[PDB]
Amino acid sequence: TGLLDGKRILVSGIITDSSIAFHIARVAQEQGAQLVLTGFDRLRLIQRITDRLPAKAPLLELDVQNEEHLASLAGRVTEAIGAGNKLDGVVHSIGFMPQTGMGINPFFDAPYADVSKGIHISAYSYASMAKALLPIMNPGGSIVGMDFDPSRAMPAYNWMTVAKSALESVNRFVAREAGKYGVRSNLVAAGPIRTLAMSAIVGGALGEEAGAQIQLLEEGWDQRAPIGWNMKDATPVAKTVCALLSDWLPATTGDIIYADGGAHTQLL
Amino acid sequence: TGLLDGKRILVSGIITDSSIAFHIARVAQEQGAQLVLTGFDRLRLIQRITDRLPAKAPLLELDVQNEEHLASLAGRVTEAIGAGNKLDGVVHSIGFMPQTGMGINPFFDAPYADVSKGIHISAYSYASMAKALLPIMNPGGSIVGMDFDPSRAMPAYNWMTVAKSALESVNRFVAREAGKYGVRSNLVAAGPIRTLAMSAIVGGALGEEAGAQIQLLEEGWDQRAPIGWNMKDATPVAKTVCALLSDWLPATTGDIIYADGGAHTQLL
Amino acid sequence: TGLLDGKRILVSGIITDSSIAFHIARVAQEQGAQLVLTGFDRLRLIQRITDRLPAKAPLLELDVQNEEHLASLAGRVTEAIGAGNKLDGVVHSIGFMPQTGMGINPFFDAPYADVSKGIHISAYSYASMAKALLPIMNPGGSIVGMDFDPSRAMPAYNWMTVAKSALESVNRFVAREAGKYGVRSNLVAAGPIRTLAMSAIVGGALGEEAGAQIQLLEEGWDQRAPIGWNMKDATPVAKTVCALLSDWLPATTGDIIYADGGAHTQLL
Amino acid sequence: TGLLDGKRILVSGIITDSSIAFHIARVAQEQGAQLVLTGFDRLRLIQRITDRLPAKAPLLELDVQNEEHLASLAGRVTEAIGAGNKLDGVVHSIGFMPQTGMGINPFFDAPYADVSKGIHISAYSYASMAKALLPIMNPGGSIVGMDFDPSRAMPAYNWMTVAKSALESVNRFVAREAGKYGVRSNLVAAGPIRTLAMSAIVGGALGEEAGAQIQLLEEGWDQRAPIGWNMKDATPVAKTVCALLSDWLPATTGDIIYADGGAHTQLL
Ligand SMILES: NC(=O)c1ccc[n+]([C@@H]2O[C@H](COP(=O)([O-])OP(=O)(O)OC[C@H]3O[C@@H](n4cnc5c(N)ncnc54)[C@H](O)[C@@H]3O)[C@@H](O)[C@H]2O)c1
Ligand SMILES: NC(=O)c1ccc[n+]([C@@H]2O[C@H](COP(=O)([O-])OP(=O)(O)OC[C@H]3O[C@@H](n4cnc5c(N)ncnc54)[C@H](O)[C@@H]3O)[C@@H](O)[C@H]2O)c1
Ligand SMILES: NC(=O)c1ccc[n+]([C@@H]2O[C@H](COP(=O)([O-])OP(=O)(O)OC[C@H]3O[C@@H](n4cnc5c(N)ncnc54)[C@H](O)[C@@H]3O)[C@@H](O)[C@H]2O)c1
Ligand SMILES: NC(=O)c1ccc[n+]([C@@H]2O[C@H](COP(=O)([O-])OP(=O)(O)OC[C@H]3O[C@@H](n4cnc5c(N)ncnc54)[C@H](O)[C@@H]3O)[C@@H](O)[C@H]2O)c1
Ligand SMILES: Cc1csc([C@](C)(O)c2nnc(Nc3ccn(Cc4c(F)cccc4F)n3)s2)n1
Ligand SMILES: Cc1csc([C@](C)(O)c2nnc(Nc3ccn(Cc4c(F)cccc4F)n3)s2)n1
Ligand SMILES: Cc1csc([C@](C)(O)c2nnc(Nc3ccn(Cc4c(F)cccc4F)n3)s2)n1
Ligand SMILES: Cc1csc([C@](C)(O)c2nnc(Nc3ccn(Cc4c(F)cccc4F)n3)s2)n1
Ligand code: NA
Ligand code: NA
Repeated sequence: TGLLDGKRILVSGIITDSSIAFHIARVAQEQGAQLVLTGFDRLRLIQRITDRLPAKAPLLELDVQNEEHLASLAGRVTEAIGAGNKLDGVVHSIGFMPQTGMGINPFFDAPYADVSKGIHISAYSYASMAKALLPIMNPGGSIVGMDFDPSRAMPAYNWMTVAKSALESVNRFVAREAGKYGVRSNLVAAGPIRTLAMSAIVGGALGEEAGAQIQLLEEGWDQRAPIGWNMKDATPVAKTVCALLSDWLPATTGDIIYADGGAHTQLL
Repeated sequence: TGLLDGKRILVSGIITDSSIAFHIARVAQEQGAQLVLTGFDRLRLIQRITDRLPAKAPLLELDVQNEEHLASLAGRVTEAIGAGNKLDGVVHSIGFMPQTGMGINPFFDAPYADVSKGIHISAYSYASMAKALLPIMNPGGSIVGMDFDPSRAMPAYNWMTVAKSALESVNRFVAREAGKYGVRSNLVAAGPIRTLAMSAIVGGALGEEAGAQIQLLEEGWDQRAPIGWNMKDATPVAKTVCALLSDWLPATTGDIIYADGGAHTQLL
Repeated sequence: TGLLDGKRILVSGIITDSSIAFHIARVAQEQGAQLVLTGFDRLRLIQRITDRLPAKAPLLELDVQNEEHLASLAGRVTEAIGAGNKLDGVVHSIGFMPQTGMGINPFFDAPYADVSKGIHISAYSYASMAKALLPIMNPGGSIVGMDFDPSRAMPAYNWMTVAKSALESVNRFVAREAGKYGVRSNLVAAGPIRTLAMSAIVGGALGEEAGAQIQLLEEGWDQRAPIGWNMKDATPVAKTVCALLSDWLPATTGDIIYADGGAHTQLL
Repeated sequence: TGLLDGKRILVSGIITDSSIAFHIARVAQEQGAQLVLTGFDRLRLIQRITDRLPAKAPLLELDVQNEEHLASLAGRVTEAIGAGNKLDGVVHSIGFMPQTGMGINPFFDAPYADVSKGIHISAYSYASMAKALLPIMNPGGSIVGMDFDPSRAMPAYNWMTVAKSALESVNRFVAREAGKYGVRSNLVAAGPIRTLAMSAIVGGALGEEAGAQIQLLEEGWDQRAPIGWNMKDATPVAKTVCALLSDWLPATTGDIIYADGGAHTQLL
């Protein structure tokens, strides 16, 4: 029997097979979950990518900044899962911060229009997806979002760290609302993962200094982590999301679970 | 001798004599500081209010959402303090969250345009003011912002709590930039204060439930505070800001000082 | 298939069928784990209680304050599980604070001899058990301890809260040592549970005031928990421990998982 | 006028002129405080050291593990300050952890007798001095203890980090008790300071590895600190204690003020 047997789970955030959501989606399918997938912009590309998952799943378009996509979401999910059925899980694996607010651009040089777009996609949309999906979720259900520990400041992350701090606060309010439906809301704070944006910065796309800074963060993370940290392996992160989606953490809500090799609990 | 003798300090946030900034400005002046004041919108009203302070101080217009006011700020401050002079301190006592994002309106019913405006004024502007003023600040200088503990969710505060969570993260990045100038950046987390907006909610402006919830927050705050908490007295908060503006906390930066009667350290 | 199929798990802390450890042991067994149980003092009583579990399990004597019991632990466990076999998990569900240090006695009136005994059993023993068992634990293994959120002070808990603060720090160092063996170390922060000591205080054993204070803590806990909190149900806590014992949280170490209905994330 | 003008302050923890308490005592005297000093064991040595302070002050013997020294403390202080007078400040700058629980000895190899002595001196004694001195403290008074951030584990510190975690919890309970007297209780979390024990470990007294670990911690601290960190300068730490002893932080209790150059707010 699978960890997610009989559970209907919506998974957002798939762009490539390197996406954390792809690995969440693959592990949930191996664990017997029935998926509904959401994608943004490059729908032709994600269709080809989602065809690489172990099982077939409906693919729905969802731009979190689009009010019409959100207003129709619940109805579109119902048509995909069939009338009389509700979701048991929701995975928010969405984030974006323009290069003006994250990378090499000075912290003070990020224009608010760009910071605002980043906070809309990365923090406010966790509340927006919860508003749209809670009326179609079963009691005992679970909403999971992806977090990057923003308790301490660090180089390059800049406005993304601010957006993550806003997301942590949003998660605590979403828990109050979701609790009325018997639904839990939690964040998984993952260690750094070699996704396309991460591979670009380490590889030198943002220059020598930025690459050296992220390489130092990765090296230090693995050193600090009592059990080590492998940036090239999204599996432990995907497994943690599936633990939260299961019925095995039923008294955890408005919380953060750290899937970071324990690096945040160690100074040196 | 005064705690702030010979120091040039910019104080933003004065609207009425109930404003936390008014009490900070009054305590700073009693302590021998030379002030520069900034005000938004009702300049005629704030001129009459600033005439009630113990000493005369220049009043400059500053709308934090206005890029032209920001771009000219340093130049306008220099003309008020005199050429060759720099500020030893900056007080950010600015906050705003539309009623759609704070109050009786459900957490999910706040439109992003309103949330975005609130975060711009309440969080991003701490960075925007630091960007404008750091080139005109002396080493040993101090930037102080006002916060309301957002570590745990609570009724009615809603998107303001999300804005305060974003501000705490902003302060940690401001500290990195300000450190290059030998300047400290900190937040003062005050307990609830009976300012105009607070007096309105307790008084019943937002209805029976909202008034009851805020009364319960206040009552509980005073109960958990080992030294109690007087919501009608802004002096202990003003004194704490002045301590951070002084040379008496010289190794504290990117941090939060709680002027809350110790309420946050107690469960019951 | 069970969540804990094929895993050998040591479970300490059983005294009655109300013990949190009893519910952890019962859930682990339903999930296909092979248990080794440890008990203190009343072995005849605990044998009768352990006979009430779904499956038979060896019972070993372990007084954590007894260096001879500690020195022989690994050898005695090996004889119970069979030569060539190792443990996949350890559950530390042990705690004690004399009434001078927890209850109605003023915080200042607890003698150090009593405080010291409480910290030995409640905090130091987590490290002492990890020292004794790590040489007989498999890579991928898990050590779990029971905690009660000590981040904020509260009435009556007194020196137990100080012991829990020490335990949280111990867990972070245990993680460093356990990481060398590929073993994770975590704490489960449970909400209040109606165990024998808890039922006594609520029931009036320590007088009118102490009973009223604990009733107020319980009532408030259920109020702040977005998903509520049932003090008479240890199952959600037992399930959370089993999640940490499983392979489903493999990148979490030196950490705390809150099985508290989300109460700690909410102010009111 | 001085920051501590007219204030009677008890300062414990002077052993050499490198002691953090020596610098607290020197700064408080420059700020016009009237001191009462306490010393342990080497009274002849501390007399010669205390003679190097800017002003004369009574020296009282105080071993925190000695019940008779604590029972007579208040009476002995009254005789030194004169009948009819009370203290306005108390500085706890005491700490000890045997080499078995801090340094090169493995974390698991510290015997409880040694850990217990370390917790008695470093954590329990903060409560013991508060019990003895609160009946002779004025309203508006302040108790300050020295802390080393124990939120994250680190090499060598070992059981001292555990004792500091216990101290942080003790401080929160002492605040509840002190609040009944109108007295605040806070901790100052200092960055690393080149005291005799610190100079010995960096210098190589505990071997090559331990020296390299502490040198790395110091180097990293200064790097992480937005305003830098000078381990050879206790003045910023002494100034922070004097800020807490003053009337300038009157609504802060059961709290921690970080005098660490802001290093704890930055990851890298
Ligand atoms: N090191 C890391 O990669 C790292 C670390 C911790 C947490 N996280 C978080 O995990 C999540 C997934 O990130 P990832 O690394 O897999 O990156 P990714 O690029 O693979 O996924 C991010 C996704 O956000 C989607 N998205 C962006 N704007 C959108 C919009 N307007 N509407 C809908 N979807 C939109 C993109 O299409 C993409 O699928 C993010 O929230 C990220 O911040 C990442
Ligand atoms: N209980 C409380 O009142 C409480 C508690 C903790 C922290 N705080 C924080 O303290 C600060 C001051 O609040 P207050 O209670 O004195 O309220 P206030 O209304 O007296 O002051 C808030 C100020 O923000 C200014 N402001 C708003 N929009 C602006 C803009 N675009 N440009 C520049 N200034 C603008 C207003 O003119 C006003 O002077 C805020 O950051 C608030 O969040 C308040
Ligand atoms: N509300 C609560 O009950 C609550 C809340 C959160 C966490 N916890 C923690 O959970 C754990 C289990 O508590 P419980 O509520 O099940 O109580 P319990 O009394 O049922 O179990 C505590 C156990 O500690 C054992 N113990 C005491 N001294 C010992 C010694 N010297 N050697 C070995 N074992 C010894 C006792 O025999 C008993 O089995 C403790 O660590 C407790 O602090 C309890
Ligand atoms: N890097 C550091 O040095 C560092 C960093 C942060 C915090 N602190 C803390 O600051 C405080 C002062 O430390 P320090 O560095 O000045 O060291 P220190 O050696 O100069 O002072 C420690 C003092 O504790 C006293 N003491 C020990 N046992 C005692 C007993 N039984 N009774 C009474 N007094 C006793 C000693 O006599 C000594 O005066 C300690 O609590 C320490 O942990 C130190
Ligand atoms: C927390 C995190 C790490 S990578 C990630 C997402 C969802 O892939 C991103 N969303 N928006 C991003 N924008 C930018 C702009 C520049 N980058 C590269 C970059 C990184 F990928 C990581 C750190 C710094 C950095 F500059 N990434 S990266 N989120
Ligand atoms: C942290 C805080 C408390 S009062 C405050 C400011 C600066 O006065 C505000 N800035 N924007 C505000 N917007 C609104 C909307 C509704 N209110 C009233 C209100 C309160 F004043 C306090 C709590 C809840 C609440 F609804 N306040 S109030 N900020
Ligand atoms: C954290 C916690 C809650 S109940 C618990 C244990 C393992 O049952 C205890 N271990 N030692 C205990 N000692 C005492 C002394 C007095 N009590 C009763 C009591 C409680 F059970 C709970 C809160 C306060 C209180 F006074 N409990 S209770 N530990
Ligand atoms: C927090 C801190 C740093 S130095 C300090 C005190 C009060 O001077 C100490 N109290 N007891 C101490 N015992 C030991 C045993 C060995 N040392 C040297 C040493 C250090 F001084 C610092 C880190 C590790 C280390 F091994 N120190 S050091 N407390
Ligand atoms: Na109170
Ligand atoms: Na509730």
